[PDB]
Amino acid sequence: MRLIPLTTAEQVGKWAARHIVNRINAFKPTADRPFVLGLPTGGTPMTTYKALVEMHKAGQVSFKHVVTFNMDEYVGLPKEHPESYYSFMHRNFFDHVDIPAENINLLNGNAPDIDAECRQYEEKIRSYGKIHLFMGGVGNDGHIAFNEPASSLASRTRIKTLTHDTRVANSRFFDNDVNQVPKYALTVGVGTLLDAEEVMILVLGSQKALALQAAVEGCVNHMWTISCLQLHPKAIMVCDEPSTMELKVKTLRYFNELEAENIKGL
Amino acid sequence: MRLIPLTTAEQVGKWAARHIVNRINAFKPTADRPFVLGLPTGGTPMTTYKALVEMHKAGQVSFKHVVTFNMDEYVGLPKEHPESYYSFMHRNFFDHVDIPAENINLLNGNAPDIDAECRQYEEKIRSYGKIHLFMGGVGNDGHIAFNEPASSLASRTRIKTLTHDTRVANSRFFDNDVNQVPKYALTVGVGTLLDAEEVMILVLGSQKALALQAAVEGCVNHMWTISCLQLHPKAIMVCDEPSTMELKVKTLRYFNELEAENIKGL
Amino acid sequence: MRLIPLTTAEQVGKWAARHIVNRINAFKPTADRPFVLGLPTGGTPMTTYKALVEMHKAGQVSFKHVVTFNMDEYVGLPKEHPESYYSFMHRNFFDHVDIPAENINLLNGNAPDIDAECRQYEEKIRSYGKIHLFMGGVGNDGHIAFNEPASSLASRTRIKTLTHDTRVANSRFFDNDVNQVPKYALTVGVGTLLDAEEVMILVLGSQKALALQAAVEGCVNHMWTISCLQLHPKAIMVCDEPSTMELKVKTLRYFNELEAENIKGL
Amino acid sequence: MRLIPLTTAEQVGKWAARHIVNRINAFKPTADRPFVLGLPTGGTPMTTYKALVEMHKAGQVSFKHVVTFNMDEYVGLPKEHPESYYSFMHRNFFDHVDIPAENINLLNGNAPDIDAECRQYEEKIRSYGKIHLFMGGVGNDGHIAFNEPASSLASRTRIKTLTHDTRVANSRFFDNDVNQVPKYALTVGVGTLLDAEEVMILVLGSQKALALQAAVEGCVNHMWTISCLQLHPKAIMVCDEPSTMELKVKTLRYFNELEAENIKGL
Amino acid sequence: MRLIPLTTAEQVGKWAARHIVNRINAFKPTADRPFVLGLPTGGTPMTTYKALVEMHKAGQVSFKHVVTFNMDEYVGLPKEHPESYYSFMHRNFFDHVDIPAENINLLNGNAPDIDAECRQYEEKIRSYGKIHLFMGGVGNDGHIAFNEPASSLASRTRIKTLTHDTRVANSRFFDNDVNQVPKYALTVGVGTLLDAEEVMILVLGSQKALALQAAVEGCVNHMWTISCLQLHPKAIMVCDEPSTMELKVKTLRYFNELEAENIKGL
Amino acid sequence: MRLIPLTTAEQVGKWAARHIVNRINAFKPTADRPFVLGLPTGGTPMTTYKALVEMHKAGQVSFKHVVTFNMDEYVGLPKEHPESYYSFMHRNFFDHVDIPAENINLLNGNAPDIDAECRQYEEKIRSYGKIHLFMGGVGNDGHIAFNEPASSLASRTRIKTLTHDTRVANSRFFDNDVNQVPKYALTVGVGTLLDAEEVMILVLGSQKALALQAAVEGCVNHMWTISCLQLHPKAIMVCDEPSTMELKVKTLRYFNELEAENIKGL
Ligand SMILES: CC(=O)N[C@@H]1[C@@H](O)[C@H](O)[C@@H](COP(=O)(O)O)O[C@@H]1O
Ligand SMILES: CC(=O)N[C@@H]1[C@@H](O)[C@H](O)[C@@H](COP(=O)(O)O)O[C@@H]1O
Ligand SMILES: CC(=O)N[C@@H]1[C@@H](O)[C@H](O)[C@@H](COP(=O)(O)O)O[C@@H]1O
Ligand SMILES: CC(=O)N[C@@H]1[C@@H](O)[C@H](O)[C@@H](COP(=O)(O)O)O[C@@H]1O
Ligand SMILES: CC(=O)N[C@@H]1[C@@H](O)[C@H](O)[C@@H](COP(=O)(O)O)O[C@@H]1O
Ligand SMILES: CC(=O)N[C@@H]1[C@@H](O)[C@H](O)[C@@H](COP(=O)(O)O)O[C@@H]1O
Repeated sequence: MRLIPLTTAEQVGKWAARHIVNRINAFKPTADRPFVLGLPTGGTPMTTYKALVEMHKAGQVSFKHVVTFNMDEYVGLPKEHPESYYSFMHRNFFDHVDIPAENINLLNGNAPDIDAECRQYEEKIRSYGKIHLFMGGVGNDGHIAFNEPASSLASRTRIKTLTHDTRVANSRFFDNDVNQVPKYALTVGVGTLLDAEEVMILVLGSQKALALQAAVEGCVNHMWTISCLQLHPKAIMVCDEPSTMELKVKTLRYFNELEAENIKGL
Repeated sequence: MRLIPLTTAEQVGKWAARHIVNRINAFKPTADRPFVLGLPTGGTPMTTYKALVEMHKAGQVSFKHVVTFNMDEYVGLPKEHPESYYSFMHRNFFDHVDIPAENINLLNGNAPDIDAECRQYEEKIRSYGKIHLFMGGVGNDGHIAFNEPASSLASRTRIKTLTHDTRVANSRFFDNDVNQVPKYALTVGVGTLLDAEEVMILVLGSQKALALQAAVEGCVNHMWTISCLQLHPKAIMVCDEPSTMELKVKTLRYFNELEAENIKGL
Repeated sequence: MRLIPLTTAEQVGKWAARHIVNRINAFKPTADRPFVLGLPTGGTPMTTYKALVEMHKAGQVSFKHVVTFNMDEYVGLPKEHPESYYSFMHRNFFDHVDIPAENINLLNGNAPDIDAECRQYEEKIRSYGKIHLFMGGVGNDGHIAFNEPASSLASRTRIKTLTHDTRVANSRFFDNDVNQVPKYALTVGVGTLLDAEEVMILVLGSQKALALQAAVEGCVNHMWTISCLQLHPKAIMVCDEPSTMELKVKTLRYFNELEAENIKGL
Repeated sequence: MRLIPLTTAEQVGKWAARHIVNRINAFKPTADRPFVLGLPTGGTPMTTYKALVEMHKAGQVSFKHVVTFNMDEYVGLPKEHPESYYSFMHRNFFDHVDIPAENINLLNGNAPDIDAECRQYEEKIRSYGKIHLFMGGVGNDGHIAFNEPASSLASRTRIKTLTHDTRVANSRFFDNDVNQVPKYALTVGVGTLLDAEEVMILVLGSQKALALQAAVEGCVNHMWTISCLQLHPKAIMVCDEPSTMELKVKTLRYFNELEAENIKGL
Repeated sequence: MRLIPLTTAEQVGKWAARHIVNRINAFKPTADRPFVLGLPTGGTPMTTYKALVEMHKAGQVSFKHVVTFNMDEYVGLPKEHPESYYSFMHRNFFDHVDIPAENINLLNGNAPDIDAECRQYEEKIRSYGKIHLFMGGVGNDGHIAFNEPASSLASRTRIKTLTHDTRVANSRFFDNDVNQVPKYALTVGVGTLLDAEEVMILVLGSQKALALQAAVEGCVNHMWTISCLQLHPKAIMVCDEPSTMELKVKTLRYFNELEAENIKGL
Repeated sequence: MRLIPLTTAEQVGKWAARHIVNRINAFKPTADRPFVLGLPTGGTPMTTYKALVEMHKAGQVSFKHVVTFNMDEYVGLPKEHPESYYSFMHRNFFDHVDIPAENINLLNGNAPDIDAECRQYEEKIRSYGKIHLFMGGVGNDGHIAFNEPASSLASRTRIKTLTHDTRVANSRFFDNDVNQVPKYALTVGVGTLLDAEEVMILVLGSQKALALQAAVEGCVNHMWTISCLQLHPKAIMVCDEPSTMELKVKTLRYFNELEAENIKGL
C-alpha cells in the first residue's frame, strides 16, 4: 500500500487528478480499448473533480475514450433530485468534460428489479474486462462504497441498508434532516473493488482519522471494510494532515520518507 | 454476513429448517441435478433436525433428491457407538426422512488410510460440483467443524488433533469422561467450507458469546476459525439471546432493524 | 499451521535440514522434473545450512536436480561484496554442494531496469511451475522476506524501501554502521510466497518473540506480514525456546502435544 | 458506578435536576452548613439547568444556602465576553435562581498570578470542607473538566493547554473559528474531582459514545481521564440513547434492570 | 503479587491452609489481640477448609483467638437454608473447629435495615482494627466477593445486585434453577478488601482462566474487580494447572522459578 | 504528565541536568533542610551525570547540602566490584562532586539481614521527610527501578528477583555473560517512588519505544510498572527521538507544542 501524506484537501485533489491523468495518458485509450475509471461522490472527491475539470479545459486530458462506473446510488431517490448520485456526477464532472454519454455507467436506484440491476451492472464491468483505477473515499465507520460494517469482504454489487450513523452523516446534503436520507443504496461490493487494477482512496479530515488507522495499522476485518485494501496488490491512500493523527509516528515517518520526491510538485 | 437475532433455540431451529426447506424447494432438485447439503452434529442442531423431520412428515420437503455431506467424524470410534457422528445423523435425521442411502456421505474415522479417506471425500464433493448450503455450529473456542485454533484458513479435509477443551466440552456425550472422548477427528477444512455457496451457522447459548463476537466483531484470524465467514460472500448466523451478549449495542441494533420482517413468522 | 517447539538453534537447523532432505528424497527429482527450493539469508538459516552441507557430504542428499530461488537481494550492493546476498549463498551453501550453476536463481540488485528484473524473476518461477518448499525467517517487525510493514498481502516481486529498524538490525553485518546498509532491496512478494506449496519459517531468539505471537496468535494484517501464513494451507514454523515466550501457555501446550513424537529424533 | 440509561437529553436533565434537588433537600443546608455544588458548562448541562430553574420557580428548591464551584474557565477571555464560562453560568443559571453572589465561586482566568488563583481556589473548597456533589460532562476524547489526555489522575487545580481537538469542538460557540477559542484554561484537576463526595456525569450524543465506553468498559488510564471514575466510591453516569451505542449488550442490559424502577418516573 | 503455580486443587488447599496456620501461629493471637481472618464461600475453598480442619484436629492450630469476617451473604434467603452462606460456613468449617460463636461475624441478609447492617459490619472490622489475612476466590468474570463488573474500586460494604451470569454460575447449588438463586447480596467492597493486610485468592479450574489473566496480565479496571489486587502491597494468587492456561509462557515461567523451592514441599 | 521531546541523549542529559540544578537552587538547601535527590544507574543517565558534573565544576551547583538515595543495588555482588551500583555511582558521579559521604545513601546488598536493610532504608527517607526529586530510567519491559512486571503498584523497598530478560539486558556490563548478572536486587518500590515530590524519567533509545508508549498511552497495570506515573501529580518524561516512535502522531504533536519554548534553549 502507498500512502501519500499531504497537508490539505486542495493538494490531495491535485495529486489524485494528476495521478488519474497520468494513468489515462500513459494508457493511451482507444475506442477498441478504453480506460475504465471507477468513481465516488460525497464531499471527499470535490477537490479532485475540480482539478480534473481544470486539466481537461487546459487540454491535459480527454475523456473521449474513458468509460466510467460509479460505486453506489441511493435507492428510491428520484434521478432528478439534486442530491441523487446521478445529479452529483453530472453537476460536478460529466457536464464539464468531453466524455460520451454512452461511456457513463450509473446504478439505477429506482430499478424495479433490484437484483437484476445489480447483476447487469457487474455484467457491464465484465464486458469491458476490468476497472483500471477505482477512486474512492472512506466513511467515518470505515466503509468503502456503502459496504457497511459486517459486509462480506468478498461481496458483489447488491443492495445494502445504510447504517444510522451514515445517514446522520449524509444528512448534511439533506438540509440536516436524517429522515430525508434514503435508507438503502445499490453499491458495488468489496470483491468488486478488489478486482480493480488499482485502488485510490482519498482521506480528508479528522473525522476519518480512525478509519485511516483501521486501514493502515488495523487487521483485516469486515467491520472496517476499508481494511480490504491490505489484500489489494495496488492500493494508494491520499491523505491530508488531520486524517493521519491516529497513526504511529513510525508509520508516518516511513511514508514521509517514501513519498518525499513523489509529493514535491511545488 | 446476515445475523438473525432470535430469542430461543426453538426459534433458531424453526428459522434454519425453514431456510433449508426454502432453498431446496426453490432449487427444485432432480436426480441429474441434486441439492447438496452440508451437515453438523452436536447439541446445537437438535432443534433444527426436529423441525426438519416435522416439515418432511407434513409433506413440506422431500430429501429424495438431496445429497448430504457431514463436516467431521471421530477417528477410531466404532461406527455403531451411539456417540459416533454416523450414529447421531441416523438417529436424529436420516432414519426419519426419505433420503436415499446412496445420497448420504460421511467420513470414515476408521479408514485404514486417513489421507486416502480425506482426499476421496473432497473428490466426492467435487464430482457433485459444490455444496449449495453448508449448515454448521461454532465451538466455544471459535472452531468451525474441527478446525481448531491455529488451523489454516485455506485448509482442506484432513485429520486434526482435538484441543483439550473441545474434548472436555464433548465429554458431555461420554458420560462426562474426557478420557473416553476421541483425541482425533477427520474434518472438512476452512477452505472446504468457504467453497460452499451459502454457509449457515447456528449459535446457541452464552457459552458461544465470545465466539460470536470473534466472528462478528473480530478480525480474520486462525485462532477463531469462525472468522473465516467474513471472507464468505454468503454467510448467515442464526442466534438466540444469550449468544449475543458480548456484541456492541450498535451491532445488534443494526441486525435487529435488518431482520425485523424476516424474523416475524409468528 | 504446524509449529515445532524446539530448544536450540542447533536443533532448529537439524529439524529444518532433515525436513528439506525428506521432501527432496520423497520427491525424487529428475532433470525433467526438478525440486524447486526457495531460500533465505541472514543469521537465522546458518544452522540449517550447516546441517544441509553435512548431510550432503554424508551422501544423504544431492542437489544435482534441485533448482533454487532466493527471496531477496540488496539494491546497489556490488555482487562481490562479502555481505551481498549472492555472496552469502555461495559462501555458506552453494560452494559446498553439488548443485548446477544453471540451477541457481538470484535477483540482480544492480539490474538497470528494476521492474524488468522483478518481472523476469516471477516469469522464471512460473516456467518451473511452482516452488515446492520455501524456507524463510522472520524479521523483528514481522516481515517475511523484505515485505516491510504496510506491504500488500497479495504483492509480487518488486523493489521495496527498507525500514529504518531493519537497517539498524542488519548493520550487524556492516560493522555496525547503519549508513552502510543498503536502503532498498528486490524482494519476492507475499503473494509470491503464498504460492509456494509449503512454507517453512525458522524462528530463533527472543528478538522474534513478538513476531511469533503476531504470526501464531495475531490476526491477518499487513503490518506483520508473517501473518500471511494463516492463509497458507501448508505452513510450518520451527522455533527455539526464547522465541516462544510471548505465546499463551495453552498454545504452546497444544503444539507440544502435537509434535512430541515428530521432534524426538534424539 | 451507577449508569442511568435514558432516551432523551430532556430526560437526562429532568433526572439529573431531580437528583440535585433531592440531595440538597435531604441535606438541609443552612448558613453555617451550606451544600457545596460543583458545576460544568458546555452544551451538555443545558436541559439540567433548565429543569433546575423550573423546580426552583415552582418553589421546590432554594439555592440561598448552596455554595457553588465551577470546574474551569478560559484564560485571557474577558469576563463579560458572551462565551466566558462566567457569562454562560449567569445567563443560564445564576440569573434565574436565588443564589447570593457570595456563594458563587468561579475561576478567574484573568488573574495577575495564575498560580495563586488556582491555589486559592483549592483553598476555598477546603475551607468549606467538601464538595457534596460535582456535576460535569465528558469530552469527546473523554476529558473531564479541562483535564485533557495525559493529565495526572492525581492532579489539582491548575492552568492547562487545550487539545486542538477540544478547541475544534468548542469553536461552535465562537462562530466555528478555531482561531477564536482560547488555547489555555484554568481547571480543577482529577484529584479535586475525586475528592467530591459524589460525582454525576451527564453523557449526551453519539459523539460521546466512545468516551462512555472508555469510562464504563475501559481500564483506568490518563488518556481518557473520565476513567478516573472507576476509583470513585460514589459515581453516577446519566445517559441518553445514542451515547450507549458502543457498550456491550450485557453491559446495558445489567444497568437497565438495575435502574428499571428508578427511571419509570418518566 | 505472588502467584503460586500448583497442579491440583488438593495442593492449592494444602498450600493455602498451611499459609493461614503459619501466619496465625507467627502472630500469636490472644484474647486482647486476636488474629482477624476474612473468609469466602463457593466451591473454590473446599479443599482449604478441609486441610485446615485436618491441621486443627492434629493440634496444629487453634481458632480460639481468631475473629473471622465473611465476604458476603444472600439477601432474603433464610439463615437456616442449606445454601445460605451462614449454613455453608458452619457445615464446612465452624462445626469442626474450636472457634467461639463470639468470634464469628457474618453479614445478616435478613436485617430490617440493610443500610445499617453494612455500616455496622464495616464498624466491626474497624473496632478490631485490621483484617490480617483475607482469603477469597474469583468469579468467572473476575468479580471478587460480590463486587460485580462496574463496582467501584473504592467501594465499601453494601447491598449488591448480582449479574445474571453469576446467578447461572451459582444455580448449581440450587438444583440448576436460576430462578432459585437470590438476585441480591450484601458484600464487602473492593475498598474493604484492599484494607486487608494480606489478600490470598484461590484460583481453581479452566472457568477461571480468563479471570486469572485479567488479574495478572490485564490493566486495572472495574469490569474485572479482581484486577484491584495490582494496587495491593501484599497479594497472593494460589492456582491449579488449568487456571493458568491463558497466561503467557514467560509469565508462568517467571513465577515457577520464584516459587520453585516454595512449592516443592509437596 | 509532561513529556519533553528531544532529539539526542546529549540534549536529554543537558535538559535533565539543568532541571535538577534549577530545583536545587530554587530550594536553597542548608544543613537543616537538605534537598533530597533520588538517583538511578544504567546507561540511561550517563549524559545527565556528565552535564551535572560540568555545571558543578563551573560553580553552578553544589551538593554540599543534598542528600541522595539510590533506587537499587545488586545482592551478593561485592561493593568494590566495578559493576556494583555503589562503584557506578562513585566512578560516575560522587567522585567528581562535593557531596559529603554522610549524604550518600545506597542500599547494602550484602547486609546480613536483607529484611532489616530495606526497612531501615525506608526509615532513612522518612527521617528526612520527603524525596524532592527522583530521577530514574525505564527498562525495556517498562520496569522502573527493579520493580519487575507483576510488582505491586503499592510496593515498598524490598528484595526482588530479576526477570531473565533484565539480566540479558544487563549482561552488557558483565561481558555479555548472562550467568554473571545477579539474580536478585534490593530496590525501592513503586510506592516509595510515588511518594517522591517529583519524578523525572529519562527515556533513551529505540529499545524503550514500547515502554514509553505503555507509560504515556497505556493503562495502569503492574506488568509495565512505569505506568504508575499516571497516578503521580508531578511526573516528567524526557525523551530522545527514537524512543517516541510508537506514540501517536497526535500525542507527540501535543507535547511538541507544549514544550516548544521549553526546549528551544538548545
Ligand atoms: C434488502 C437488503 O438490505 N439486503 C441485504 C443483502 O443484500 C446483503 O447481502 C445482506 C448482508 O450481506 P453482505 O453485506 O455480506 O452482502 O444484508 C441484507 O440482507
Ligand atoms: C495427525 C495430525 O494431527 N495431523 C495434523 C495435520 O493434518 C494438520 O495439517 C496440521 C495442522 O495444519 P492445518 O491445521 O493448518 O492443516 O496438524 C497436524 O500435523
Ligand atoms: C521505489 C519503491 O520503493 N517502490 C515501492 C513499490 O515497489 C511498492 O509497490 C510500494 C508499496 O506497495 P506494496 O508494498 O504494497 O507493494 O512502495 C514503493 O512505492
Ligand atoms: C502552562 C501549562 O500548560 N502548564 C501545564 C502544567 O500545569 C501541567 O501540570 C503539565 C501537565 O501535567 P498534569 O496535567 O499532569 O498536571 O503541563 C503543563 O506544563
Ligand atoms: C440496591 C442496589 O443494588 N444498590 C447498589 C448500590 O449499593 C451500589 O452502590 C450501586 C453501584 O455502585 P458501586 O458498585 O460502585 O458501589 O448500584 C446499586 O444502586
Ligand atoms: C525473595 C523475593 O524475591 N521476594 C519477593 C518479595 O519480596 C515480593 O514481595 C514478592 C512479589 O511481590 P511485590 O513485587 O508485589 O512486592 O515476590 C517475592 O517473594
